[PDB]
Amino acid sequence: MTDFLAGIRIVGEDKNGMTNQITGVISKFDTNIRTIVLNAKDGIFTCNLMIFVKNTDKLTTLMDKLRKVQGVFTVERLSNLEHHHHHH
Amino acid sequence: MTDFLAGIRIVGEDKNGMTNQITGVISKFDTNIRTIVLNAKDGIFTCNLMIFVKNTDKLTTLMDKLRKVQGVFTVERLSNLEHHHHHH
Repeated sequence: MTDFLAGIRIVGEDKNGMTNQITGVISKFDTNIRTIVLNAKDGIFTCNLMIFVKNTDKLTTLMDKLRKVQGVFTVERLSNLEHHHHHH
Repeated sequence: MTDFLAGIRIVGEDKNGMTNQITGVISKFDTNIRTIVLNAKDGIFTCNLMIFVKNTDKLTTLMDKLRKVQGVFTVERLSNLEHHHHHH
């Protein structure tokens, strides 16, 4: 009701540590991770975070928390989700 | 000096914190996350870890580290991978 499944997408440079620190920061959030897909390809990584929030302001707040990492250049919201029968 | 892309499959009960702690433990490893995919289905969640390891012993050790979690009941190795990693 007040809660909904919110989505985030993080694209940053694939360094020996960034992929670890990024999802680490995510795992220590206030909310519970129901889905997350990070893949480092070619030289960049895209970490798609899926968590439940009480409001949109909560979602925009997480963005700023992720933008604290200098290695990341894109922190964006996922309006259209990948959540349906058969996920891969 | 060997090093291969090792995959791991973790299935545990979707609890208030498990999904967070599980990937949080993963970030603590001596290896860089190349791909991580966590998703909950029906009261359960499956997290797939994709990382690099020098030796198969280094990989079996990661299992034992993940198997320390009471909320998890399956910790397996992903042999058949969709990771077409080549040069053109």
